[PDB]
Amino acid sequence: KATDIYAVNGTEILLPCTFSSAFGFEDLHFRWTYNSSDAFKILTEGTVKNEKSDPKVTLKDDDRITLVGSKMNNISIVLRDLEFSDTGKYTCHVKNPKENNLQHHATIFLQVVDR
Repeated sequence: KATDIYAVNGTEILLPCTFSSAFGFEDLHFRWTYNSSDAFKILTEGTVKNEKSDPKVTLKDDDRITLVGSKMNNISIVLRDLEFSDTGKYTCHVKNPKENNLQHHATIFLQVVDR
């Protein structure tokens, strides 16, 4: 379900994205987006060759983003050095073209807090 997470300005936060497949996959694609009322950003995208391959990133548009590393079902991201402006809606999308399947994980609302 649409989930809220709170993080303090200047710290880092892990935004999770967990995918399992019943019988594996080939050529998975993923995308993380950010939404506010006045901006949309594609944060990072990449591919996963199969269920025992590591994700490969093909787009990163903020150097404060890293993919967590392993558990071969993980396209979670860590966003470091949080700013006021990072508050908003983060969504992980996973596409399985061979199965014409597209999974939108529940949007995460990140609230960056001072006090």
